[PDB]
Amino acid sequence: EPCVEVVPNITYQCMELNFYKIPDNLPFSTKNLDLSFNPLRHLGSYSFFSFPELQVLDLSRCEIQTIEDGAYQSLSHLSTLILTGNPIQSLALGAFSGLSSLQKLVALETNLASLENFPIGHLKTLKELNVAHNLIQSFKLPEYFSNLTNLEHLDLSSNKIQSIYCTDLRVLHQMPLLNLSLDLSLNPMNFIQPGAFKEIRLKELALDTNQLKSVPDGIFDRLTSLQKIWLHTNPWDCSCPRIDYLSRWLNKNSQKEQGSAKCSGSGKPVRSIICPT
Ligand SMILES: *[C@@H]1O[C@H](CO)[C@@H](O[C@@H]2O[C@H](CO)[C@@H](O[C@@H]3O[C@H](CO)[C@@H](O)[C@H](O)[C@@H]3O)[C@H](O)[C@H]2NC(C)=O)[C@H](O)[C@H]1NC(C)=O
Ligand SMILES: *[C@@H]1O[C@H](CO)[C@@H](O)[C@H](O)[C@H]1NC(C)=O
Repeated sequence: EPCVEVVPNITYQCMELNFYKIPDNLPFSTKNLDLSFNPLRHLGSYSFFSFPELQVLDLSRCEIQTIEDGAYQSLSHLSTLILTGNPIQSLALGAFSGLSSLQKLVALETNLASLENFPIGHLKTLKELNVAHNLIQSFKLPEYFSNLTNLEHLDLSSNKIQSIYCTDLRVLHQMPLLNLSLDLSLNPMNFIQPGAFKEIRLKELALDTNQLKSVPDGIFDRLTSLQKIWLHTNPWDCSCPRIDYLSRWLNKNSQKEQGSAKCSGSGKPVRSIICPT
């Protein structure tokens, strides 16, 4: 059965077997399938009909370029789907149809340019969405996010986001509350419109290694749910009183800040700056 049997009728390692399609010489009760590094090129409808028992499918670096409507139509118990490294250049509006139990979607490096046309509007069970390392330019969350009521982890790091406007998180208002861990680090971000995190419950915020020089006063006021924040490796402008707010704040919430936001030029910790009144 060319793939390796990690666990009888359960787990198999088919990576780098030079497959052009999904194998059929595997038990139907399979739960974990790793097909990474196989030139699959395309995924038509019912490409996993002979695996209605899957829960974890790894399709990393499979050279997949398109996924037709109902490609995973069968897979009703798939929990984790890894598509990392695939040069996707076409995604059917029903490409993810059939995944009624998907909790973790990993789409690192899949030429994603807009969450707008990202067909995940029907995945209510989605807990983690990792779309880091992509071409996303805007942080404006599509209104279909109001349907992803279980989403507790969102990674948009290493994309092309330049700023965070008040409208971006609009949708997160007209929907249920939840512990959302947001990662927006490693972005060419240099602006954050005032009051963009109000009424928004955030557990963790990652804004490190961007292009931020300053942040609106009171940007992190009512975030009692906040536990971890990253702001280090940013060209912070510590002139006064422009840096007054962030100074005191980061100084009070010291145990929350991971790493240390430093002043450009001096390299002085922003937390240890005191602006005269
Ligand atoms: C992985 O799946 C295979 C099925 O292809 C398992 O082997 C099969 O085991 C069943 C028993 O569950 C055997 O079927 C029948 O079992 C009854 C038990 O009462 C017995 O009375 C019958 O005579 C008959 O054996 C079947 O023969 C057998 N087939 C194979 C593969 O030889 C295998 O055990 C599974 N491995 C794991 C993960 O346990
Ligand atoms: C969930 O959101 C999608 C996207 O707008 C919508 O089509 C659907 O009716 C909503 N409810 C369901 C059926 O999940």
